[PDB]
Amino acid sequence: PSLSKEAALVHEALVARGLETPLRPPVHEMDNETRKSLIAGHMTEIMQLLNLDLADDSLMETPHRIAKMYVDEIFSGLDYANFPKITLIENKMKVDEMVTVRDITLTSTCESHFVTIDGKATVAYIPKDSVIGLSKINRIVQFFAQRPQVQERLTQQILIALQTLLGTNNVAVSIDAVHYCVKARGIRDATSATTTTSLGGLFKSSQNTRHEFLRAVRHHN
Amino acid sequence: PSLSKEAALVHEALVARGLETPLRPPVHEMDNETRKSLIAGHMTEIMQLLNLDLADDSLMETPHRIAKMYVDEIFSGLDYANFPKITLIENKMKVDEMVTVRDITLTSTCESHFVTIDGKATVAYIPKDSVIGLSKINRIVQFFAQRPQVQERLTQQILIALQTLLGTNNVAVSIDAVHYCVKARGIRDATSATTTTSLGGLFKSSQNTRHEFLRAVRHHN
Amino acid sequence: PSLSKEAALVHEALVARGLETPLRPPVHEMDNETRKSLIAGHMTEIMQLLNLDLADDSLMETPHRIAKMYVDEIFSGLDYANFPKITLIENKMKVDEMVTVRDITLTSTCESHFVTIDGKATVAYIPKDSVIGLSKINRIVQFFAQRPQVQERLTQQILIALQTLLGTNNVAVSIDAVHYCVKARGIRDATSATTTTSLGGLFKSSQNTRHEFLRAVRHHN
Amino acid sequence: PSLSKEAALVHEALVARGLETPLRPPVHEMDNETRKSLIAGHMTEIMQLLNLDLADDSLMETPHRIAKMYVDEIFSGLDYANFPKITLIENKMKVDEMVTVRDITLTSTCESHFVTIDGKATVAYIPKDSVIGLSKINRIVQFFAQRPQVQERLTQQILIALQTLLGTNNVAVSIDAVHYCVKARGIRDATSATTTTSLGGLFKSSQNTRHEFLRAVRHHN
Amino acid sequence: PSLSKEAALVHEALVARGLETPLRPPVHEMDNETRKSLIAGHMTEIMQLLNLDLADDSLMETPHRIAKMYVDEIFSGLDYANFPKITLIENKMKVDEMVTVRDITLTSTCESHFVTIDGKATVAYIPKDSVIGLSKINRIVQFFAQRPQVQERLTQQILIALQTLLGTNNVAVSIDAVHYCVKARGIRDATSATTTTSLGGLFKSSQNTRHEFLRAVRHHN
Amino acid sequence: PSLSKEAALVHEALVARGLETPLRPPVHEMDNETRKSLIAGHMTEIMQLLNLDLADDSLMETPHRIAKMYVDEIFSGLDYANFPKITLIENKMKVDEMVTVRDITLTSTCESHFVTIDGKATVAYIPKDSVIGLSKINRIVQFFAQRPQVQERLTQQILIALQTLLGTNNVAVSIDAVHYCVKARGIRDATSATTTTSLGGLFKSSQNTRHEFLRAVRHHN
Amino acid sequence: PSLSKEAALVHEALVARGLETPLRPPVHEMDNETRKSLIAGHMTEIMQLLNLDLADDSLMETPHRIAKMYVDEIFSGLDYANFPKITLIENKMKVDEMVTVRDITLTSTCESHFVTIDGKATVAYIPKDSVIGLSKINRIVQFFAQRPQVQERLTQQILIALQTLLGTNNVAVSIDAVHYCVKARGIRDATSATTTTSLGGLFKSSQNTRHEFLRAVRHHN
Amino acid sequence: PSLSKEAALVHEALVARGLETPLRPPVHEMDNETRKSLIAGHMTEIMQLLNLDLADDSLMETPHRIAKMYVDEIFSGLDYANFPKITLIENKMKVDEMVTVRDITLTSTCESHFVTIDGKATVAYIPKDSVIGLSKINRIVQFFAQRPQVQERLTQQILIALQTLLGTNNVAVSIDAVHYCVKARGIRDATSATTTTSLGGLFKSSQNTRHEFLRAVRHHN
Ligand SMILES: Nc1nc2c(ncn2[C@@H]2O[C@H](COP(=O)(O)OP(=O)(O)OP(=O)(O)O)[C@@H](O)[C@H]2O)c(=O)[nH]1
Ligand SMILES: Nc1nc2c(ncn2[C@@H]2O[C@H](COP(=O)(O)OP(=O)(O)OP(=O)(O)O)[C@@H](O)[C@H]2O)c(=O)[nH]1
Ligand SMILES: Nc1nc2c(ncn2[C@@H]2O[C@H](COP(=O)(O)OP(=O)(O)OP(=O)(O)O)[C@@H](O)[C@H]2O)c(=O)[nH]1
Ligand SMILES: Nc1nc2c(ncn2[C@@H]2O[C@H](COP(=O)(O)OP(=O)(O)OP(=O)(O)O)[C@@H](O)[C@H]2O)c(=O)[nH]1
Ligand SMILES: Nc1nc2c(ncn2[C@@H]2O[C@H](COP(=O)(O)OP(=O)(O)OP(=O)(O)O)[C@@H](O)[C@H]2O)c(=O)[nH]1
Ligand SMILES: Nc1nc2c(ncn2[C@@H]2O[C@H](COP(=O)(O)OP(=O)(O)OP(=O)(O)O)[C@@H](O)[C@H]2O)c(=O)[nH]1
Ligand SMILES: Nc1nc2c(ncn2[C@@H]2O[C@H](COP(=O)(O)OP(=O)(O)OP(=O)(O)O)[C@@H](O)[C@H]2O)c(=O)[nH]1
Ligand SMILES: Nc1nc2c(ncn2[C@@H]2O[C@H](COP(=O)(O)OP(=O)(O)OP(=O)(O)O)[C@@H](O)[C@H]2O)c(=O)[nH]1
Repeated sequence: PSLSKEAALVHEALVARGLETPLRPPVHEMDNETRKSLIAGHMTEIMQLLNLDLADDSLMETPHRIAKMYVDEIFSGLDYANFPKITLIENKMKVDEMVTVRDITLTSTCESHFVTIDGKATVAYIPKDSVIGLSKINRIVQFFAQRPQVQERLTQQILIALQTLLGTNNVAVSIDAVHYCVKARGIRDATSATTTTSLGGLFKSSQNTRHEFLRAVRHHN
Repeated sequence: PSLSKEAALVHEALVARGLETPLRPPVHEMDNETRKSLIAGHMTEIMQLLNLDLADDSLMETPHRIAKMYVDEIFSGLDYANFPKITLIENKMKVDEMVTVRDITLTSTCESHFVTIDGKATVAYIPKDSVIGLSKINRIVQFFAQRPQVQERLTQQILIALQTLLGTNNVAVSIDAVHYCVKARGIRDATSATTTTSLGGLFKSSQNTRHEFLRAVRHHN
Repeated sequence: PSLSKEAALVHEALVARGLETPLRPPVHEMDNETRKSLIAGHMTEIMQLLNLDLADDSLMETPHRIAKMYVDEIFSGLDYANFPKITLIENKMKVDEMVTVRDITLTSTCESHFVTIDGKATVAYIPKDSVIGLSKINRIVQFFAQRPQVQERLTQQILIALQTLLGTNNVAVSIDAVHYCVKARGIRDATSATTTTSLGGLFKSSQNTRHEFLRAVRHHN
Repeated sequence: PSLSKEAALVHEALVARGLETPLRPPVHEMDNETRKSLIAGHMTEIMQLLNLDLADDSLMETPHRIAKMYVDEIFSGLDYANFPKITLIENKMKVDEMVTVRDITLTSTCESHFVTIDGKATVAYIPKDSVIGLSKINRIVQFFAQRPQVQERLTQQILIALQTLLGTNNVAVSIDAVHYCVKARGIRDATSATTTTSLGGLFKSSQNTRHEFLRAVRHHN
Repeated sequence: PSLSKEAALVHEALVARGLETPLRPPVHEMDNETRKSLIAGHMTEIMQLLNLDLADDSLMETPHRIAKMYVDEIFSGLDYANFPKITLIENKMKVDEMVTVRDITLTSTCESHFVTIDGKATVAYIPKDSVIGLSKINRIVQFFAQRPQVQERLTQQILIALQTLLGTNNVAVSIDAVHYCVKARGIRDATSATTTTSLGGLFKSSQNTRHEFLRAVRHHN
Repeated sequence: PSLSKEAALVHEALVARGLETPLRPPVHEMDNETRKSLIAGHMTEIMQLLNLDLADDSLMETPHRIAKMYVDEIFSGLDYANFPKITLIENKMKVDEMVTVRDITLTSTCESHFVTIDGKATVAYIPKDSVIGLSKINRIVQFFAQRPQVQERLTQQILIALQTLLGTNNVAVSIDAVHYCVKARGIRDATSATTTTSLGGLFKSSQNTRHEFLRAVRHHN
Repeated sequence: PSLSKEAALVHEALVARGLETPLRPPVHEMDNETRKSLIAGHMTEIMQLLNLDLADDSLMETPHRIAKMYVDEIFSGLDYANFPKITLIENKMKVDEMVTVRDITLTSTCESHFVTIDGKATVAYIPKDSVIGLSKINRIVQFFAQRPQVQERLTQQILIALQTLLGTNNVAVSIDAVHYCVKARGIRDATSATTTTSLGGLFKSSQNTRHEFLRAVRHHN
Repeated sequence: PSLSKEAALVHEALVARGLETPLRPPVHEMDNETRKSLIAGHMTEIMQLLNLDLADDSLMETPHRIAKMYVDEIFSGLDYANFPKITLIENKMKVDEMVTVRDITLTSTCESHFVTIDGKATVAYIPKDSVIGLSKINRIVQFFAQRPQVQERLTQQILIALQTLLGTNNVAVSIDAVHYCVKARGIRDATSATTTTSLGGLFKSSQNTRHEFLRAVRHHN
């Protein structure tokens, strides 16, 4: 009937470190539909200001599609009600070596221009008492990515979230991404990409562990 | 003091073919600055509906950046004042074989979701009386690309525009593109790409010519 | 309050050609939850027959996960209530060249062993009166794929469905896939893959069009 | 007339470490044929709940094929009667440098969804008194792989089994795998892969050794 | 009404280190058009000295094109009026790990022959109190690149400029490039490329930090 | 004591077809040295106009280098005194199948901006009475490339030149190139390339021969 | 006690077609050892003319090594006593489709400069009454390759020899090679390669057969 | 009127280290033309000993071509009058990090068999007081390469020459090459290549510097 234990813990953990995405507390419990109608209205206006003919079949539904996309899709991560269900199992295997999930599909939106960020994450962790379900790592990366973002902040949030859930600081996150506000606009750099890393526990502390992780990052197909 | 001879011709040709992007005639000669301020206003409202903290340094200038992007950047192609300066030379070389410009960078926006379209175009033409300046082919592709688009329409527009400018129907246009409204959202298909082609003159009529062009399309790096 | 016009038409079209997947009409309007509890019960038994310790945290929820996966996920295409919302726009562009969507992600299950089929589809069509929304092609391929399948049948169903929706026989479908019941079991062939094609209208009729499509099939990344 | 010396030793070692796959002791010495018939029965029921027409030629033998697959194929590793015949030779060569077998085909099933796990293992060991037959390394990996698994556990099992058989703790195991329960369903991440490692003896203790092994891991074709 | 605080600061810092490109102070505030007409005249003479027929439509506008290129394009970085607008945000994320922007498109001209330098830059920095906008790193690299250059000096300039702007010495710059004065002329080495690096702060001091950066350098596509 | 028979014939043939690069007849038999001194002076002026400090060691010799480059280097192809020594052998082998030389290095300069053109040529011909020395094909391509060029013209010149020298119209020339005036400036398209072809004799006439050649063109490494 | 039946027939066929490599009949039956001593002496003189210190251990044996190489190695194909032993089997399989041996290692020496030619041959034939041993095709290519060659001639020679041996004109030979007299000297083109083909029977006559062969040529690894 | 200051110093340095290629001092100041005529004669004899028909147009000029090649081409590095003109600039940039020129085209001849050596050199140095012109590094590599060589010696020679010229011991040279006397003859190993390195100053002394260099060696295209 509310946020899960994990959603709450992770959110609290992020607020405490001052890492939460700039979001304002629920000012009014207004149904999403009203938000979507409102947003669509604004988009109708913007399109009119761009002199686009909204009468055309190809543009007619765009304001509603954009509203739905903002509220229901690309920024779904802002609502913790969409936080992934987390499942863990006892580390009976007694695994004390890192588990790495590489090339995680990452789709995000840069907050400076509200434009596509296309990337891939690599997450590693040394299991302590529990082993997390592999897909949950993918879902967590994707939860934070479905928000207007700053890559540097995104990498931190995923790290903190995982540390919190796994009960260990021994987590490492790395994200490699192409920002379309850099690529298809402005400086229009067709080839560059940005890499950001957030190292936890031994990944930070131990150069041995650190470089094992870093060496593993970016392995072509 | 107005649109170039070329911009006027191309625009006319497109209107004649019913190919123009759904744009409404200049209802009011209002300076771009007011449109940008009004659009920025709407974006501000939208971000507030999304509960984003516009007081944050990273989000504070977003509404302005987006308004500037829509009006001055990604949709610059909607304004024929931005049409490329066309330069040609006499076909003294008597070239009667196609000239092909492959892998032309193409950055566009889909009009259904106002999301990134990342593509590459391949354009070929058989010189009649004139040889067009190479970069002009790239600029024309980019001119029509910088608009809310439907890839199928975009391909048509580039073909007509080039036929008009080159004074020959023997032009062929092929665009291969990734639609982020397909890739990073909805069906979320991380691998697909869409190919559209517009064949004219001999490229449509002559199977020999047609397949020479088609075979040439898509040559890895 | 029922199936959409398109879902109905497509289903009727498939039944008429005898191409429907072997599915029995709704014998009882029993809620999915009962089906899932029933299926989970069966899976509990099977696991017990395999002497697996369902008391272990890692196996405890498997019967429920499998039930959910069968009913709600991997065979969701069996229920036309899950048929994609189809959107089309007038072919005002007057496009009379084929539109190809290549490398469509295809995830299916072979009906002989209920094992993973991992593939990619390539769909082409010559627009007649309408142009279909690009993602709808991806969603249609995926609707039929989320069913116990025989690749040869799958390719036919997608073809017929598209022809029906697009109002044209000029459609071509090609699927390239790896069957894990061939790869990870039995003959254990680690390298082979199967290609199946269903050519419609001109794709069948015209060798010119046919080979243009076939030549386009399979383009590495 | 029973399990080999090796199968017995390895099984004991695994039980000792609490590493055995959740399997219950032989409650009844019932012939595989009855289990297969009962499992096939349950699959029949499931397919009927999914409304599949079992009268169809393609679906008619499915319940039998699945029962045979579970009992005799994909889970064959659960029965130590299937343990590989181990052959070793005297380390007369006095090899005191690691021997590495890379890219070992690995086909497994995740126990959470009973779906395909497609992977590759890399195994290294420093010969003490004996040199193991190369193919035995592959067969052992495949022995534990043919079971409902948790990749983290699987890696542990292979390490212990090999240490036991080789009489040395100096063994290292690394598995890279694609989980179809992640890729073709749920989060549906088409690009990620999971890497797990189990380091023993010098591979754990000696950083020089450890990194020699880690550097060697993942060498494209 | 003059240079930005940033442009001034960067220019001062470069002059202080004796790193500025050999440029003479504004001897006369003469309008660029005069320079372009003067340069165009010199180019006209040169072409005449080469016996090129400036009457030809293809050559006629060359003197004016080269003039425009030197003054307005390829050497635009010589004028700090063209320095990029820098944006930074508070490092609230508390990022204390390097941020790397790789494969930055770099287009320069060698000062020895005024011929094309085609290259790519990799820049990394450890955020201190502020996080710079990603595109700014790209624009800065390009600002200094659009000048007659010596690759060794160019790397130094970008390093110092970034250190100045970021307020940290923890910055690293690496550039890999092809010099057409080497490739398409003289020794005509079609295969060589040159790599230069400029390490600051921890990138120079800490071998751990240094090699992390160096390892990251050059990652194919 | 003058131009070779071949140099004369080729030059004549090109003038006849109106294919010669826009060059004016020797107005004065002035030694290259004074042309170099004058060009150097104009360059010194240009650099001064750009405010470059010619006192610097790195810039001091630039004017001389650029003068030496224009006169003695990059445009050496304008002087038929540099035409390659042609050697042929009797086609005693009776070869009546095309001989193709692919991936011929081609370094040229666009005449619109006097910038680098980096490309590769593919030449094929059907030997009639004589077989040409293989390197001569490379030298001829390079002869015409070392000139201010228009790619479309360059291809034409190599075709006529070779036909003349081989005494057969059965020659085909294809050039693929990157124009730095398009890549590193203006539209700044980092990915495009231009392909031009000049087909003679059977390569023009016979579609069989034509497509054998065209298929052959562009074979990666 | 002399040349094999095949060596004789092949040599005869080549002489008839005027395809033999310029070799003079055995003027004197002088033992190879004397030729080597004479050749060695000439090389000793040459090296002295080059002022090389033959006293040095690294140069002392060179004259002998070069003599041995010319006589016994690189030009062994000049002596038909080195012709490969040919083995054929009855075409009981009734194969009437081409058999293609691709990527045959080919090492030759150009006769213009006596410098390395590195290439690969592709041979196809339609079996008539016999099927030749696969390795014999490779040995034949190498027989003719081990001679001072002209690639165009070499291709002809292999074709004729094979037709003779196989008793069919339906043979096709293609050779792709890098000539070091072009690459490491003179024009010094580091990227070009030459392709020659010799098509017989149906490969020449039938465009269907001809293009099946040509399409097959050059398949990367 | 004699050898340059650099040619002298370099030659001296090599003699001091006993690294010069086995060359005898100018016994007689005889014009190259006579050497070529003498060498040509010896080659004529050799070819006659091989029974080659020098009357043939393809072989007639070979003796002259080989003479010209030995004297004027492939062994030009033996004469210091061909030493490259060296240009350096003041290290005003204060670069104290290595500058690396990778993939330098290297064409040599092995002295054991006077056969092609195809390789690539990688040179790095830490600038002390001067920065050398980039192309000079390539010209130096090629100066020493154009001699009858021993790869191990060649690598040493380039290292010493560069240290001499740059006035620093901090130079590193690495060469990767294919010897045709190994590949196309004798053992006929078609896949092997040899790698030699010469490390000076810090490249030898500092493992940090040494491994930064080694890691940089061999970067595919
Ligand atoms: N550090 C960081 N910067 C980002 C990110 N997304 C966008 N940016 C940058 O934030 C900045 C926005 O700068 P402004 O100068 O305010 O807007 P702009 O003028 O449109 O920027 P330009 O792209 O350089 O044209 C740009 O430099 C963007 O590239 C991100 O995730 N992290
Ligand atoms: N033909 C065509 N369709 C496009 C293009 N860009 C976007 N579309 C499609 O236009 C359609 C929008 O359909 P709607 O159903 O109206 O919106 P939606 O529900 O968000 O669509 P889904 O992406 O399928 O979730 C989608 O199928 C888009 O993929 C384009 O360039 N051409
Ligand atoms: N044509 C076709 N065959 C399929 C498909 N999926 C699975 N199969 C095959 O259908 C057959 C099942 O054959 P059976 O012989 O009944 O079962 P099986 O003995 O387990 O088959 P083996 O895999 O050969 O061990 C196999 O040959 C499967 O490879 C599909 O989509 N199309
Ligand atoms: N650690 C680990 N987890 C696995 C493995 N195979 C599957 N899993 C995960 O175990 C978990 C099952 O979680 P549940 O939440 O119980 O099932 P689910 O809701 O279908 O999970 P989703 O895939 O996230 O939709 C998933 O996160 C799987 O990806 C494995 O080998 N190791
Ligand atoms: N260190 C360095 N050298 C450069 C750069 N750009 C060009 N050069 C070199 O500066 C030198 C110019 O030398 P000069 O001998 O004065 O001119 P040049 O005779 O045309 O030189 P060659 O190219 O060797 O023919 C060459 O060695 C160029 O390769 C650069 O960025 N850095
Ligand atoms: N057609 C053909 N020509 C070859 C072959 N091997 C070498 N050649 C060429 O035969 C010619 C020898 O020409 P010459 O002009 O007599 O000697 P050269 O001056 O040293 O030739 P350049 O390499 O152009 O410097 C060159 O053009 C070689 O590239 C071959 O197999 N076939
Ligand atoms: N056809 C052809 N055009 C060329 C070639 N080299 C350069 N060009 C083009 O010739 C034209 C010069 O056009 P102008 O408009 O006169 O000069 P510009 O404004 O600097 O051109 P932009 O490059 O578009 O900025 C450009 O479009 C160049 O890309 C060539 O070989 N062939
Ligand atoms: N170290 C070194 N050896 C070389 C080089 N070039 C050639 N060689 C070798 O020097 C040796 C010549 O050996 P010999 O035994 O005198 O002549 P050979 O019998 O023809 O040698 P084989 O190639 O083994 O048939 C060979 O082993 C060559 O491979 C080089 O650059 N460095």
